[PDB]
Formats: sequence, structure tokens, C-alpha cells
Amino acid sequence: STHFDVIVVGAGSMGMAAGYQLAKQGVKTLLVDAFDPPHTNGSHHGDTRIIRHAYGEGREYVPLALRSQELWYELEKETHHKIFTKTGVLVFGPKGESAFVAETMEAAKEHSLTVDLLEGDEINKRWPGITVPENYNAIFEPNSGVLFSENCIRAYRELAEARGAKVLTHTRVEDFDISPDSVKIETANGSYTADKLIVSMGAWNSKLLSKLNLDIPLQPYRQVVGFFESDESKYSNDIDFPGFMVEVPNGIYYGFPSFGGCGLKLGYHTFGQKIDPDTINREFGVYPEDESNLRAFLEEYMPGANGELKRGAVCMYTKTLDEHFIIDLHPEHSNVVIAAGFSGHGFKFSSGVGEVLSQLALTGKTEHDISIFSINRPALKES
Ligand SMILES: *Cc1cc2c(cc1C)nc1c(=O)[nH]c(=O)nc-1n2C[C@H](O)[C@H](O)[C@H](O)COP(=O)(O)OP(=O)(O)OC[C@H]1O[C@@H](n2cnc3c(N)ncnc32)[C@H](O)[C@@H]1O
Ligand SMILES: [Cl-]
Ligand SMILES: [Cl-]
Repeated sequence: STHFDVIVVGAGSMGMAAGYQLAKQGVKTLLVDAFDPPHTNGSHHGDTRIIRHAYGEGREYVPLALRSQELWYELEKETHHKIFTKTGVLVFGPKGESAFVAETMEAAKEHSLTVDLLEGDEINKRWPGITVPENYNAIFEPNSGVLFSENCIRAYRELAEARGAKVLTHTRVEDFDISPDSVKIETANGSYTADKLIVSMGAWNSKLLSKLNLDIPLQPYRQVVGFFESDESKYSNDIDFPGFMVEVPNGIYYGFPSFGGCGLKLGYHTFGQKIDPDTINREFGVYPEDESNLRAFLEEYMPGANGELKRGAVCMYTKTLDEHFIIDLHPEHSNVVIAAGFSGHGFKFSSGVGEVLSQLALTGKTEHDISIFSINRPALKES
């Protein structure tokens, strides 16, 4: 077993980023993961992830989004792994009927973000492959884009390990023992202690936070994505087809241009199966909704991308009641940091969250404004 300065439980999107930030500073860190990140059992696989700046979930996310983007460019320069591609991100929906589109526009105004505003046929004309009604409007963000999530984690890990961070893989943490001046974790592979603890177990936060005497409503969701054979002359990243997140009458959908002919990737954001991370069925197609919900969108808005299903993936969201993250110190233990409930839209922020967690762990404070992610906020229902 062993003592460390800081122990990160759950070395995924947020945990690995935090580990890199801590290692960068010579802090002796131990990262423990139930698997070997990047892997396919958590919430970070599927190759790609969208990063937006003009934020429809709330203009208050923009600062963290912009910091995260600069950190993603810094990472790109530090590793041989591909990190980011500037595909741009298109957001559209029925004019005057999408709160999501409206807040994106408002967020762009408020932070002076570079965006293109277009409507109806202008959308169809600019991007062959997209067919929306004339009453639809859109906001395009040219400088945001796509992150290669597994590469990001792969890179952060290599860099952190090179700096002395230790990563104990295939080791599930089973319990916590917190004291006024130190922390302790129990695993089948042994116990470990440290001065500070960062808890970032993803979907498992919903099951294991009780071990830290925390009772926070968190619901894991089974969320699938599909890769479809597409008309490359319209949907390839090479011809500038963008990443997208749109709101139509029956929900919100997000997708990616085809990269090297992998096909257009699509996901249905507002619907998923309520599940438990330990019993979830990770095979794509076991629910008729998996493929049908995707094709229903494609046949209507992007017909040339409604070809054979090339690959399907199953992944998880961990939602809070207000769908805002939880990044804060444990209410009763200043030496414990919690990172949870990223509600299906937290990867783009993982670089910035890594920095935030590092600062909270080492100082109990952060230069970032994270009040909207407070663990004590009412809309969370925390006890
Ligand atoms: C699922 C999903 C999510 C998603 C997305 C598409 C899909 C299908 N597209 C996104 C996008 O385009 N843009 C964006 O910003 N986010 C998007 N997301 C959401 C994002 O992927 C998630 O918010 C993010 O991955 C959350 O990160 P977090 O770090 O919370 O989760 P993780 O990466 O799964 O890491 C948790 C790790 O902890 C380990 N673990 C679990 N239990 C234990 C125990 N007991 N002991 C030790 N380790 C444990 C896991 O193994 C995992 O590695
Ligand atoms: Cl995915
Ligand atoms: Cl999530």
C-alpha cells in the first residue's frame, strides 16, 4: 500500500486531467482506476467528443470552456497523439422554439464569441447534406470543434506518468476512510493513504458516494451512438462538414463529420435508459430505440448519411437534477474533492476541470469561479 500527496480515485476524463496537473507540479500522485484508461466501460470512449464555446446549457460555462480550449491546444503541442480538429460546431432548431439555440446565441453575444448566424435555406446551401425547414435558424461556431477523447486521456496519462505519477489499474476502490488530517482508500489490491483525495468515478459516483456519507441524487443513463455509412462528398471533415448539436421538436441530437471515412456519428442526447453501471448492457442494438431513434433524425435532416450502420457504441451519462456539474470540496472534509454528475456534456471541460481539481486539492480553493457547480446548491438536493 503506500502514502502519497494526493490520491485520485477514478482516472478517467476528469481524474487523468487532474493527475497531469498535479504531476506537472512535482506533487506525488497516485491514480487508481477499476480498468485501464482509456477504456470502454466508462463515459469517455467512442473516439470523439464535441467542444463548444457558445454554450446553450448556460452562458456561465463559457469561461471554463475557453480555458479548456486553450489547455487542449497546449496538450496538442505536448504529445504525439492527435487532440483536436477545428470542425466548427453548428447549432440549429425551429426559430423561436429552441431554448438551447437561444442561450447559445445569447452566450455568444455576452462573451463576444465569433459566430455566424444563418436561417432556413442558407443552412442547406452552405452545407450540402443538411436539410432543414425554412423556419429553422442556426448559429455556427467556426473555432470550436472535435476532441479525440481517448487520445486526450492516453496523452494526459503518458505525461503524468513521465512526471512520476503512479497509475494503479484494474483496481476497484471499495471503501473510503477519511480522517481530519489524511485520507485512505481500500481495494482488493491493498490500502493507500494520502493528504488529499480527488473522487472522480463517473457513473460509479452514483453508487459509491454514499461511502463518503454523501447522499446526492445522481442517475446514470445508457446513451448510444451510431456511425453510419455516409456520402463522403458531403459529410467528410475534409469538405468541412461540421460537428453539431441541434434541438428539434422531439429532442436534442449531436453528431460528428466523417473522419477518414469512419462515417457520420450521431447520438440522441435527451433520451436514454436509466441504468446501473455494474449491470448496464453495453451491446448496441438490444433496444429497438438504439438504431431507430438515430435513423429517424437522419432520414429527416441529413438523408445522405442514413446508410449502413458501420459501428455502434454504448456509453454512460451521469445526470444531476439540474444537469449542472458537481465540482467542490466535500461538505465535511476539506481534504476531499468531488467531481461528479457531468450530465452528458462534460468532456470538453475535462482539461479545465483537471486544473480546478488540482487547485482545490492542493489549496482548498481555485482561481476559477465554480459556484454554479457547488455541492451545497439547492437544485442539487444534496444531503
Ligand atoms: C457517454 C457519452 C458521453 C458524452 C458524449 C457521448 C457519449 C455517448 N459526447 C460528449 C460530447 O460530445 N462533448 C462533451 O463535452 N461531453 C460528451 N459526453 C460526456 C463526457 O464524455 C462525460 O461527461 C465524461 O466522460 C465524464 O468524465 P468522468 O471522468 O466523470 O467519467 P469517466 O471518464 O468514465 O471516468 C471515471 C473513471 O473512474 C473509474 N472508476 C469507477 N469506479 C471506480 C472505483 N470504484 N475504483 C476506481 N476507479 C473507478 C472508471 O473506470 C472510469 O475510468
Ligand atoms: Cl461517443
Ligand atoms: Cl456524464
